[PDB]
Amino acid sequence: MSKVGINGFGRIGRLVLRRLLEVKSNIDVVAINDLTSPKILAYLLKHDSNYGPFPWSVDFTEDSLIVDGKSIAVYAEKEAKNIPWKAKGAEIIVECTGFYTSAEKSQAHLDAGAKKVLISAPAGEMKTIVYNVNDDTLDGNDTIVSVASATTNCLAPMAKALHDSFGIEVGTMTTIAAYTGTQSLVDGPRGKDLRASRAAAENIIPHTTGAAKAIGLVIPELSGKLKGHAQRVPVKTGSVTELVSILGKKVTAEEVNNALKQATTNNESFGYTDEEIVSSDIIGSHFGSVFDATQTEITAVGDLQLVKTVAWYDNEYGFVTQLIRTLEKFAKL
Amino acid sequence: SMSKVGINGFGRIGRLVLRRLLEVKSNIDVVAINDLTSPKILAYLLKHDSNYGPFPWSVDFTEDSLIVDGKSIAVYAEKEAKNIPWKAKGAEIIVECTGFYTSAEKSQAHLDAGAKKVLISAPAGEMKTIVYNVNDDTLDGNDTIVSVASATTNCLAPMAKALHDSFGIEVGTMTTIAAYTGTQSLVDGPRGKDLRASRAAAENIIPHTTGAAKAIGLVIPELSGKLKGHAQRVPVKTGSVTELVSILGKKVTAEEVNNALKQATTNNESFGYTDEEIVSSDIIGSHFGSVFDATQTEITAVGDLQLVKTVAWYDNEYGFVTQLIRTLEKFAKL
Amino acid sequence: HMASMSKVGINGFGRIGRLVLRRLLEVKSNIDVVAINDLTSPKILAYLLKHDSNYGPFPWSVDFTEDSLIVDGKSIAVYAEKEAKNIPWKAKGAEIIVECTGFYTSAEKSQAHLDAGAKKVLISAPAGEMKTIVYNVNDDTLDGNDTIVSVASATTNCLAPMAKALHDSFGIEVGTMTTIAAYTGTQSLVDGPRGKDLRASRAAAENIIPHTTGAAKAIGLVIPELSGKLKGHAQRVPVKTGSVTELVSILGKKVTAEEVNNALKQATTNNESFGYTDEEIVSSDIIGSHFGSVFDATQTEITAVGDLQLVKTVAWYDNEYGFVTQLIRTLEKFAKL
Amino acid sequence: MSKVGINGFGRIGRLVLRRLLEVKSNIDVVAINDLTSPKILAYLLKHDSNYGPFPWSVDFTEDSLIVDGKSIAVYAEKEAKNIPWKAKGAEIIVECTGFYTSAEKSQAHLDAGAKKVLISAPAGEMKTIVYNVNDDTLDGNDTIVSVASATTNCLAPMAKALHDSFGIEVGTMTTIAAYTGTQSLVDGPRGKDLRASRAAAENIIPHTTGAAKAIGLVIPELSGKLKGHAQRVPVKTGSVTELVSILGKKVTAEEVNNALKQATTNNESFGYTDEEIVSSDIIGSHFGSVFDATQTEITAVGDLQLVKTVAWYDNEYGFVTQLIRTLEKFAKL
Ligand SMILES: NC(=O)c1ccc[n+]([C@@H]2O[C@H](COP(=O)([O-])OP(=O)(O)OC[C@H]3O[C@@H](n4cnc5c(N)ncnc54)[C@H](O)[C@@H]3O)[C@@H](O)[C@H]2O)c1
Ligand SMILES: NC(=O)c1ccc[n+]([C@@H]2O[C@H](COP(=O)([O-])OP(=O)(O)OC[C@H]3O[C@@H](n4cnc5c(N)ncnc54)[C@H](O)[C@@H]3O)[C@@H](O)[C@H]2O)c1
Ligand SMILES: NC(=O)c1ccc[n+]([C@@H]2O[C@H](COP(=O)([O-])OP(=O)(O)OC[C@H]3O[C@@H](n4cnc5c(N)ncnc54)[C@H](O)[C@@H]3O)[C@@H](O)[C@H]2O)c1
Ligand SMILES: NC(=O)c1ccc[n+]([C@@H]2O[C@H](COP(=O)([O-])OP(=O)(O)OC[C@H]3O[C@@H](n4cnc5c(N)ncnc54)[C@H](O)[C@@H]3O)[C@@H](O)[C@H]2O)c1
Ligand SMILES: [Cl-]
Ligand SMILES: [Cl-]
Ligand SMILES: [Cl-]
Ligand SMILES: [Cl-]
Ligand SMILES: [Cl-]
Ligand SMILES: [Cl-]
Ligand SMILES: [Cl-]
Ligand SMILES: [Cl-]
Ligand SMILES: [Cl-]
Ligand SMILES: [Cl-]
Ligand SMILES: [Cl-]
Repeated sequence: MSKVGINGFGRIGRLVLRRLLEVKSNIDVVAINDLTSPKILAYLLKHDSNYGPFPWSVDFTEDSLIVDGKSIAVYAEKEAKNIPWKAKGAEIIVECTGFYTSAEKSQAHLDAGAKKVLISAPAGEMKTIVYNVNDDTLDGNDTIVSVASATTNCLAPMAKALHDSFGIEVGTMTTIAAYTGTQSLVDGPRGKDLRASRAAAENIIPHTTGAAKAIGLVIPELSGKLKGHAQRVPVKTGSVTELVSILGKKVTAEEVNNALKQATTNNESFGYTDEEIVSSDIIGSHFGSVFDATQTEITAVGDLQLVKTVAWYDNEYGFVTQLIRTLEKFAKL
Repeated sequence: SMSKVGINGFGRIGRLVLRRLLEVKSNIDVVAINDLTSPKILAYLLKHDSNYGPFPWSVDFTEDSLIVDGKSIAVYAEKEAKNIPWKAKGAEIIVECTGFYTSAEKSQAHLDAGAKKVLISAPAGEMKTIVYNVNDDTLDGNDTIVSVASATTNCLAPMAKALHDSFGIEVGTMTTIAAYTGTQSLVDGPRGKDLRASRAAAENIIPHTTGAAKAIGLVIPELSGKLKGHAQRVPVKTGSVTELVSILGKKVTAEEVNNALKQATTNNESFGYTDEEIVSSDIIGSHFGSVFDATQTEITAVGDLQLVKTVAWYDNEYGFVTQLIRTLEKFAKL
Repeated sequence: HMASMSKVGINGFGRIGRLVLRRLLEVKSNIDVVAINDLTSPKILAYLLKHDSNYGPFPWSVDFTEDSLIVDGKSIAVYAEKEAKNIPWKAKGAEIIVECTGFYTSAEKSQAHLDAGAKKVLISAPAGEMKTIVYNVNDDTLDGNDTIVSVASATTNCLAPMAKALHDSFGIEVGTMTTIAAYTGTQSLVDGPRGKDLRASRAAAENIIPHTTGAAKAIGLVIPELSGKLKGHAQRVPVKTGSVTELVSILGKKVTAEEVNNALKQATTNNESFGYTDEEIVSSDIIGSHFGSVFDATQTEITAVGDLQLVKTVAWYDNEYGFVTQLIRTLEKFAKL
Repeated sequence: MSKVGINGFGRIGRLVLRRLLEVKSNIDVVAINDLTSPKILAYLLKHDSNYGPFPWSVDFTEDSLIVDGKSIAVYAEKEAKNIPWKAKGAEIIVECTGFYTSAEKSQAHLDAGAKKVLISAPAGEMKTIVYNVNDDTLDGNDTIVSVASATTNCLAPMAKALHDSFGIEVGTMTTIAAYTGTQSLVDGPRGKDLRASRAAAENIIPHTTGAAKAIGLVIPELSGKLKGHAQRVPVKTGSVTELVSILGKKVTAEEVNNALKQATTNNESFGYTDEEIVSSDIIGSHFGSVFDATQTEITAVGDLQLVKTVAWYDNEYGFVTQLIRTLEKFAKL
């Protein structure tokens, strides 16, 4: 299988390699570009605060990591057009920096000699894939594709199942989510977002997300029908997404749960639980989303009905399992 | 009028009841406390507070009392309310904060033990349940035992009242993203029969059932049975937020919803307004029961369908207590 | 070969009790857990066993009935007796009790399990002056006549291997210890009474909390030559698990940091209980450790003015799982004596 | 001199202003240099996650803050030598960025028109002041001074009291300390320090500190006699320092506690407690250091004795009170 380069060896970038080795993928990771020395990247890869020790050996040289006995080139080019992707033949770039989230920006990797780029974040109006929701839309002509956010990978499977079974007329989502590197440790400036400047592990922090707003890139029939936001909270990873919908049909909780159970069957992207789990129980999940039947709520007065559905997600590893599913298919095309 | 209070349960709420009475220089005096522990320990906890810092007045103790700002408070340690000697120091109104007497029948014990009225710091079934500046006009001179519901109820009710008066609420569901509390667990282990309550609270997002929405009809009778809800408990020590998703009886804009709220909060000592980009730690110490945040208002419309999301902050300890005390000061004078 | 004892009961299916079962299964021990006594329903114990905040999903299947757990297909009886003397351990023939409640920390208290039909008891905590074992430090003192034994605290299992190595190589004349340690269920979630100790009443995930420990004071039970030569305490802090112990010593010899690190390295060679690191690790890196203690050469410090010298040595420990590994090593040996 | 500028309006820089206003200082803060807009600085000054709402009014303009009705110029120069300090006549700079911690570096403020610099951090071999320990060494001719670290301000009054009473012959320190902005929110590169790269609110993290090694600048007789380090842990502010010493005389715990009690009497910088406090009770302290008699420990075998003494410190607000005490004195010489 294809050779891969990772741009941005951060939380997502590191976990991309972790998961590729875990599934014994035929993808060959040949190069990493970041901003730092191999010594520091080796340290971060070996020791992880959320997932514990790297399951394979890790060393470094002047200009590479040696991971499980295999060499991976390390570059330190702030501008992607300068990355020497041709030197080890990286053909598909997993773009994980947060700084090339558009077609025009990620073109820099094609200019630097890669064939294709898979962006680990929403990236505007480009093909945007949630594996096992719309990955059938990928074809052999696609060169730059997005996997949207972790929140999108949580929300889309639930929304798709509800829409297929009952119709969603309108809905709003809140995700109660783990804090991430976009936030701040101590109160201090963090770009232009005032809320992002506040100490993440000491606060409930409202936070804008486009997961609902841009859901039409993944599920066309739902364009413009959803809105939402996030409340970021002090858990290191592991998150939960609530959706409150008006559906096309009156339902019971059992009926909603059964429909979802059915959608999750033989679906390695979308899991089901009727156990009273909590966020730490999703840490390390191999699903993009886990529907939780225990939290389903129907509120009805006369002809009016509100349906609340909830799914968990490991915004780090869980999401990464989706990104890797997508990467495997994209590399085959 | 009545001017002497007894506190049953000198916990998070009990201690803050005393703090707040003193802060507002109430004419109501706490004359007795009933707990399970020694005055030495109660003194220690009153002086040193993890959420609110050092007590602003002097605190000392004897074998059977606290001495707060130089005034003597009796301390009893009776497992069973019916045995608390409330007449000894003349406690007329019991602020019942233990979680163990949340019914008319149960709290009757305080009256059997000599007090005249009981205000329960929690939901307590079908009795008069007051959210100050929503339905406190329902209290009369014949009431002896009343509830001030939960902190979540005090957050939800004012927001729900203002929306309902201006627009009508046809149906709604809430989720409160809430500070963990002493009903939860520090490390994973049994916590009665509730599975989720058994999990380490400072290391998890934990779904948690709450009756705030289900029982809203005690506070706002026209919303009776129209709302549902739950909580997600998260790792902050105090400071919480309630989101309500409603279908209203009129199409609206966010500007219009926020203006209606601004009007309802204006000169309203119980219900505040912000259009600043605040986070939970900025609500710690709030003197409101609920602070509407106009920055989080969202209207989702598709044709004739419309979902309105409104959001209010609450200091589930001190904020709520300010309400409890508003209610207490009025209840003392009927 | 005559059968060694192979059937275990766990009293207190708590943080430690659930990890005992976990580690026994993990290492494919020939010891079988046949019964558990706690104060709750199988339903709740099964939920807590399946879902762990610190170590994640249980790696084997878990189901339950009205009076048992079914774990990896094997039935384990569940009893609910608050008094140990009433536990019906004979029903499934539990021979060795792993006593993990915190309520029977003496020989007088734990011999109730013998009354209740067990043959031996291993206590997951200090339990007075009984035989107290830190594996790979003094487990050679265990013999066939020991009936009730302690493995001391997680802090003792961290401290002892370091103190043993230093004392063997250089001599410890006097020393004091501070452990910076994860919070535990003896502490409080919110500020409120917690028995008689004032500090234990404070919100554990929101404070640094000084905390008394006997690990140094009772070190003579494990290393007799240091009896009465050490004091110390803990500072409990807001991490869920994973802890570190610092020891400051006056030694019998002048040393360099390098000579200390090398002596410790040799003491950790061929030693499944005591590890060594020279990497810049932090506490989350010790979570799930299979050692009782990991000596961290990066934190060694020698302060020397003329003839006077103070030596600081630091070891990490996973107070939950790492300690549990030491308990299980001792249990396996106890069972075969 | 009564006109001050603040370089770096961070945790320390903002609390500098808060404390100045709280004590009604006659110091006039005329200018602030940062990198961010006044809008964002206003928001941060108004809402503090550790200390709650700012007690005075705060507005802004495109180039100023208006605090309690008074205008403060805001500049945005990333090089100190370009800061226009002469425009509003800022004479004393409180240097709070962490990037000018030497004489040669802070010289830039003087080239830029200031007359004195007070550095909020250790700054090498220059005049270094712990107030109520050695502020009587501050000289009319000093133009660049340091107030060392929060940890130095905790350690120094305790060490001085012990040393005057008993003699300290050698000693080592460990501070168990709240995390700060030099650490990381998520695992990721943080300069060259590997430990600084790890998620600060999810770990105990060993951290080097010069508080003991450079004690000689403050207490010259203890020069070269102390070493120490930190363990950084997940509390937002509020810290504790332990010192283990060999003293020149045999002592009891009562005797150590009495000597320290005396040292704290009528001492605005050094407090005493015999209550069973924990770290959150130090937050908002007006002392640089609070000796805790409850943790004193004497370990004795034959004629060998080790003495463990312990002091709390609000590494933010507490240290800042010391910085202000020193600034007030400095401004008047
Ligand atoms: N919860 C999550 O963490 C999560 C989930 C889904 C998607 N994402 C997305 O994945 C992307 C990265 O997220 P993350 O949490 O890993 O961030 P992170 O900060 O942990 O990692 C970013 C990495 O990129 C590096 N970097 C920054 N600029 C660079 C440049 N110009 N060239 C090369 N390297 C550069 C940094 O050194 C860092 O190592 C973002 O687009 C984010 O939205 C994150
Ligand atoms: N913490 C919050 O956010 C919050 C908000 C609103 C309402 N409440 C309600 O107020 C009440 C107390 O809550 P809290 O958080 O203060 O709890 P807490 O656990 O902090 O305090 C309860 C106190 O009562 C004592 N107690 C228990 N049983 C007793 C008895 N039989 N006699 C005397 N004392 C006894 C305990 O020793 C403790 O000091 C509950 O009904 C709760 O639902 C709590
Ligand atoms: N947590 C640690 O870091 C750690 C490390 C080493 C040793 N220990 C020790 O191990 C023991 C337990 O610690 P833990 O953290 O598991 O405590 P825990 O509170 O998690 O577990 C105790 C378990 O015992 C049960 N229990 C309590 N009283 C009982 C009784 N009378 N009969 C039956 N069951 C009862 C509880 O319901 C709970 O399930 C203690 O002695 C503790 O000192 C703890
Ligand atoms: N927080 C503590 O506990 C503490 C205690 C003792 C000493 N200190 C020291 O005080 C100093 C600052 O600490 P802090 O905790 O406030 O850090 P912080 O990161 O909160 O604040 C630094 C501020 O300086 C600004 N800044 C960065 N580079 C700049 C530049 N070149 N020009 C202008 N502004 C710039 C940042 O935007 C930020 O607003 C450091 O030297 C630190 O070691 C901190
Ligand atoms: Cl580029
Ligand atoms: Cl992100
Ligand atoms: Cl939206
Ligand atoms: Cl509660
Ligand atoms: Cl409900
Ligand atoms: Cl017994
Ligand atoms: Cl314990
Ligand atoms: Cl001791
Ligand atoms: Cl410069
Ligand atoms: Cl710092
Ligand atoms: Cl040093």
